[PDB]
Amino acid sequence: AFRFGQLALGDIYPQALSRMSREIDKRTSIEAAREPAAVTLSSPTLHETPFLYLAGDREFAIPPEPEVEALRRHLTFGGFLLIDSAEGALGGAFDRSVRRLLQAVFPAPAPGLEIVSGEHVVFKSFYLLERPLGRLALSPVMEGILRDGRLMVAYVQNDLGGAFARDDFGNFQLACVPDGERQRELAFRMLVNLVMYALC
Amino acid sequence: AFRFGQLALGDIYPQALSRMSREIDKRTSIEAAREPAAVTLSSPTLHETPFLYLAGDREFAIPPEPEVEALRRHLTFGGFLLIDSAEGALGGAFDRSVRRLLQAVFPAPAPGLEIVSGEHVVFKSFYLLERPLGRLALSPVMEGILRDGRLMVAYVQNDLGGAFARDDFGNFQLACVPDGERQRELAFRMLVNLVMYALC
Repeated sequence: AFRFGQLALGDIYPQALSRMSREIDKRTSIEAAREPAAVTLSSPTLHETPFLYLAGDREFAIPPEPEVEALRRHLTFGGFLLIDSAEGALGGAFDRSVRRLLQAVFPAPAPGLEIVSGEHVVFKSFYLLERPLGRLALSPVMEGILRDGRLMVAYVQNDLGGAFARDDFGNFQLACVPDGERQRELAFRMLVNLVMYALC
Repeated sequence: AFRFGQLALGDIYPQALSRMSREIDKRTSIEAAREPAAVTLSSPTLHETPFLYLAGDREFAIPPEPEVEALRRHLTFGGFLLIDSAEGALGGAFDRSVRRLLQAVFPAPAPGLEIVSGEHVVFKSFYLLERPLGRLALSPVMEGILRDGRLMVAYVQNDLGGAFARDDFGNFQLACVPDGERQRELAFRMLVNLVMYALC
């Protein structure tokens, strides 16, 4: 069964990952484990979760060199990192930390964060999509890091996890802005596409 | 300018009332004050706000007799009370407190809480509506207290205020369940109808 590796660097939406797994199970033939694995970059078993997920809404420190190198190797040898900002606006403390992190993982002149083409196969890897919608729709594009056309890192500032967040009563908690429940569905599809792309 | 009297008995959605006023200003020719008045039932100037608003999500104590009588008189002499549950499910601690309050205000054999007819003019007092939607859609009906066909108290368990709640970035905060932004608009219309009914 597919299992997210939840990378913990500094739980905005308790149980959003579990909800992401449930959607992968309903929507696809992939069996997704309900409980993500909480992982750190110094974990000896980082490799057990090819798909890593990093969410946040504030600053986090650059990890130490062996951890940066563990991440670099994880990605170059076939893993995937989804970075998902919950900050609510673009270009805040989390964004600044993300950019510094990825500069450490892939120093120039290596490929760094660039805008992902709307023609990239990630946007048609399960659902047919156009842009990376989340709870928000601020950014019209996704950023990422490519290696030989393969997306190794996807960075979404539009808050995918917030679309999945639920209240104490089992309902969706947060509004998707501006396009509502239609947008929430497109966010769920974006997440499924990222997982199916990374796995296949 | 119309001004809500916010009745404070035990601020779930900071600034939801201000947002309600802004909607009355955009949507109608009524000038609505941005700041509601925080009022208590022992206030000598209770009468200055014919429209009272009571929201909550937990128990509150029955007010003392002079306060119960102040409310009784406020309503019988032409005022209006909107009671709006934010609890997230029906029939919780707030609901129990509401029912006890209204039993004190209007002892049997006086008319008490009853289901408001979908044909009542409140549902067509500005917008054409069918049912009292809020953030939620649990209850298919509105309850209220009538005097000679006039609605003096409206009680909505579907959380109107939660539809108006905004985040720190000026967007709608909470999901409307199950029917999304269409439902949010119907909630906003329900609030406008209640105000216009009470005023006209």
